[PDB]
Amino acid sequence: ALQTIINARLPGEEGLWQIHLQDGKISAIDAQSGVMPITENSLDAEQGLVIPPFVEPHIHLDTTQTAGQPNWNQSGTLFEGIERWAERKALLTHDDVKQRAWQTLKWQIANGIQHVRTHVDVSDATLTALKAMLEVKQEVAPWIDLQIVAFPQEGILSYPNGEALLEEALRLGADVVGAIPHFEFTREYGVESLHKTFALAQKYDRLIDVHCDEIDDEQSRFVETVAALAHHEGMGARVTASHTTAMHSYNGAYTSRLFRLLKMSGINFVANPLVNIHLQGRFDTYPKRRGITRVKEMLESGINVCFGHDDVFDPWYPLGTANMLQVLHMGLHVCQLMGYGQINDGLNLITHHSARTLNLQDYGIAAGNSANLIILPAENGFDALRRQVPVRYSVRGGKVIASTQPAQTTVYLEQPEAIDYK
Amino acid sequence: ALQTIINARLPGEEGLWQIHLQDGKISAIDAQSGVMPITENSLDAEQGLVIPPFVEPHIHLDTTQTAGQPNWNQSGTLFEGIERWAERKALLTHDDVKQRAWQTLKWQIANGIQHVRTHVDVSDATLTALKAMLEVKQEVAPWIDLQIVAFPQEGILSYPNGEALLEEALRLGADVVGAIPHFEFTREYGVESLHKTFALAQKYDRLIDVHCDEIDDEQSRFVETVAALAHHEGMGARVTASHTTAMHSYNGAYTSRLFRLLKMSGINFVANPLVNIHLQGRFDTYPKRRGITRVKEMLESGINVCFGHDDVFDPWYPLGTANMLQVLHMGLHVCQLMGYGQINDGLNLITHHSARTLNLQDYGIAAGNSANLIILPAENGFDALRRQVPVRYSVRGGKVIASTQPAQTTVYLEQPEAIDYK
Ligand SMILES: C[C@H](O)COCC(COC[C@@H](C)O)(COC[C@@H](C)O)COC[C@@H](C)O
Ligand SMILES: C[C@H](O)COCC(COC[C@@H](C)O)(COC[C@@H](C)O)COC[C@@H](C)O
Ligand SMILES: N[P@]1(=O)C=CNC(=O)N1
Ligand SMILES: N[P@]1(=O)C=CNC(=O)N1
Ligand SMILES: [Zn+2]
Ligand SMILES: [Zn+2]
Ligand SMILES: [Zn+2]
Ligand SMILES: [Zn+2]
Repeated sequence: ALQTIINARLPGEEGLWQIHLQDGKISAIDAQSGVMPITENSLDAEQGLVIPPFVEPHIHLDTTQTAGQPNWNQSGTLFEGIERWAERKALLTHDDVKQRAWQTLKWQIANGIQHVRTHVDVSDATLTALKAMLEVKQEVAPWIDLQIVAFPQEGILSYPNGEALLEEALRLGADVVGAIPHFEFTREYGVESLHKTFALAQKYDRLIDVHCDEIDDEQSRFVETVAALAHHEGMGARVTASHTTAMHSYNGAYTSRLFRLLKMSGINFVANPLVNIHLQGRFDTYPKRRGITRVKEMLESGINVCFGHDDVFDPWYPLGTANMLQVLHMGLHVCQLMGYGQINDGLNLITHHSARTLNLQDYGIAAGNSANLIILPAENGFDALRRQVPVRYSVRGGKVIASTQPAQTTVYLEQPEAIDYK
Repeated sequence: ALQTIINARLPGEEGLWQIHLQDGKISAIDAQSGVMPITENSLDAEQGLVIPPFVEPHIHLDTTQTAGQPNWNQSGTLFEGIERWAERKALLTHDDVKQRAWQTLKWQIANGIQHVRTHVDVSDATLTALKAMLEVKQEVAPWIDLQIVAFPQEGILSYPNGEALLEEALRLGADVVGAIPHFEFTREYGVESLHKTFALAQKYDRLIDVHCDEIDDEQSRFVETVAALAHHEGMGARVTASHTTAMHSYNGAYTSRLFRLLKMSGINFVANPLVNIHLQGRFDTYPKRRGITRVKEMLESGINVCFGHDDVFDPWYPLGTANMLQVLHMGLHVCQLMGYGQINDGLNLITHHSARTLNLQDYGIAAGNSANLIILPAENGFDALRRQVPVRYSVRGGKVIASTQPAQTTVYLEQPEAIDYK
């Protein structure tokens, strides 16, 4: 029964802090006069940084851990990835999906992630993975709040009974409506698919998260429809456009015009740096574009943007340990957000901005909130990112649900010396 | 009571000419045998060039003289200009609009302009500026024939009650229906907005003048809809596409295909060189595009194109004295219309071509026409343009309404010498 977290640093605050817990909530946050001694019912943050939990705003738990089954994505493209997945989707079972999803979820718990939005492919007359994931959501609830997106991987209009399958997924309980307009057979299907998506979200009162313009095509502008529909319906906060990698290739004048709408609409954006750097630029020879959306410009304009991992060992990404600091590291480099302050503030892109994207209400280190928080063995955001630190403790509802004993490195010179990389 | 203009040159004609006036009209035009002596009731053109009055086919009298109020357009872009104007539009009053409009109108009278088309922003639930401008039109009528365009600056579909406000502006008496399809939230709104514009123009029997593709976006092709709708309705002469700066960036094959429609449709084009050179190319680094529409090619194809000033000391242009020869000078340079004949014929782009754009019937130096004409202290169009001459006399209905006594320059060398720059 934890009553207190002691010796904690807080981003943008001086000195150490004590965090009081009561009935699974944060009751008070008080400055310390100095380093406090450990007491019973206290958790020692050891002068580490305390932040709300990491968020994964974009992952595919139904595809996770399937890379190479039955074939590998040779070209490393989005489009071959979808073909490889279709082969694997034909082999899906209820137990297979739950086993793989739980494998990745456990890594996420270990990595201080307590909020996860997973897309699940509902281009499947059996809805096997969707129904299994609805179960996983209930099973993992003590540790992770899981959102499920009904994601029509093969299109709403371009796949047999796609719209009916999408609606059935919502009826069954999916939290978010997805779409994939750039993968529809025609631009017209793409636009119409978004109208159907927004109509479904309003009918069932659900969130929207579109795989939007994930393609190096300067003519792929489905994002303007997503934002306009959100604005018309006054539902900006409930709407996310994921990827928008085509925006990397837009001319500047169109982008400037578009940004007015993006700001007015209030929609959210997700960039997925690990996967984007791998899948984008694949049709260039040299020079090769980076292919990540306009993260720097969005931040400058006060548009909410955040980072997801997207894929863990699957047809679209052969790596991953589901680590958000690793995602952030890649994102800061590729987006050239490399000023000291930008790097230090980077934690926001995998915490607060992502919580906003998921429309979370109970999130942040503040009195009255659930005691959901993590402790990093680092002095600040810059230090955590630079040293790629693990999560020392993850606390949920005032209980410890994960812990890492950090590695210990020693060099043997004229005498043994501990190395902290500081 | 002027009965005659004597000692006049006419474009493309030899020697001097006498212009007879009767009841505010031109009664006859007769060749002179030589220089005639001044007589009572005669106006001496002093061997200057006589042409019909200058026309301003595109200006914003509601925004004129507001640059820097309350803030400056820092980026020098169309899009920031609109944001700055929105701030100023919130401060508009009836007297403010009339005072500023009249300030610029007086400069125009002084500059030999007797026909003016002003756009007025009707994205305003109060229609303050539109109603004030309807009054100004009546007040200035003895000196300038003013056309008012109901211009939905913030979009027809993308602004609250935009369509109803646009229709109310026409009901109140606006001469021309405007639109701004490239500023609408989506391409679909852009296209639909033009359908609504043409429907309104047919319902009220009005002209159309669209701010069309004023953006460095090669995908901005609203001009083809404007031309197709005009062609379908058989109303080409009544339709104008302003700016079309995106055409500067089109590929050549599409442009060739498009030009067939532009010619068949018979619509008019306005280019605005002073403003276009300033606002366009702002999203390029280097090299930087010029950004003016395809004026040279239009002229080669017999498509009617003309030049406007667009803005005078406002959020989109920090300069101006409302001078059409200055506009022409910029246009000839940027469009590279720099052959001797092209420069000499340049006056057409600010007289006859513009009169056609405004659909004027009573215009030109010909017997039976109103005695509306101006006198330039120049030998021909080339001379007028090269020396940037003022207007010596402006005559309207056979009465002098403006006059300039030209500057006199002297250099003091071994003796005083007059300098005429010839
Ligand atoms: C390591 C990992 O991949 C497997 O863990 C087993 C697990 C068992 O689910 C129990 C459920 C809540 O009723 C989840 O992890 C353990 C619990 C305590 O969190 C999921 O196994 C999936 C099979 C049964 O298809
Ligand atoms: C210099 C300029 O900016 C102001 O001129 C005053 C002017 C007075 O209007 C009289 C009207 C026809 O009833 C127009 O110019 C004079 C006339 C003779 O042409 C316009 O003033 C606007 C105010 C009253 O909000
Ligand atoms: N890269 P990603 O987000 C993963 C799976 N399917 C997609 O279409 N895109
Ligand atoms: N440059 P301009 O013609 C002037 C005002 N408003 C516009 O949208 N364009
Ligand atoms: Zn089951
Ligand atoms: Zn995805
Ligand atoms: Zn009034
Ligand atoms: Zn204009």
